[PDB]
Amino acid sequence: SGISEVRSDRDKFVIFLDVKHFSPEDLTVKVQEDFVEIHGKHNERQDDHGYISREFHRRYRLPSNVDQSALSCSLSADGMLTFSGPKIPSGVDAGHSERAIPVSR
Amino acid sequence: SGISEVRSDRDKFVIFLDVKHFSPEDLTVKVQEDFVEIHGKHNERQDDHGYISREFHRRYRLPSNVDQSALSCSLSADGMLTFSGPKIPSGVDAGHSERAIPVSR
Ligand SMILES: [Zn+2]
Ligand SMILES: [Zn+2]
Repeated sequence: SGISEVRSDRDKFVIFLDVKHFSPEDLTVKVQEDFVEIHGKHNERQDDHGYISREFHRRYRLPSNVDQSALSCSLSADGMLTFSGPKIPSGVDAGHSERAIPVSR
Repeated sequence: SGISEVRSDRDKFVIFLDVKHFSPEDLTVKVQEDFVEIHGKHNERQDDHGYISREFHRRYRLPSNVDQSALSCSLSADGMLTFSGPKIPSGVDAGHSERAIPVSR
């Protein structure tokens, strides 16, 4: 869905960002103040002592019910960055059919 | 597969233990020295000032490649206890097609 697609549904929050002109090592992702801050900078030599630098920053609001301890981010072979996090479950019927048993370590 | 079924495959380790005569609060699960230690004790009044206590302990070896930080345990409506943990992935082709990007917090 173009350069940037942000989907937020009952179970998860996902950002898809096209960064095809970048290398994986050029990207940083940082979460602060309920924002996702994504940066990239990529430099290339061009003919006759030229060069090009491409750079971006994208700030996205993180939904308040995303679990910030379960965030993940990956870059696909074709240069799509996916950032995602699960939403914290509704407590309705928590433990109704199956019940969690604590595992002590 | 009877009282106790232990399955260990490429991706996970799972114990299924029938504890139908127990209540959820009667069970404890503790991991120590690469063992899972499961205990239950359940007491019931019976007629004419009688009572019955049922108790068990089951120790299971945890495979060395299970991720002990990702263990889970649940009790089903019909009284089956499931303990499971994922195995740590093989590193072969880690990041080959899609690459993890660190999320700094
Ligand atoms: Zn390049
Ligand atoms: Zn009972």
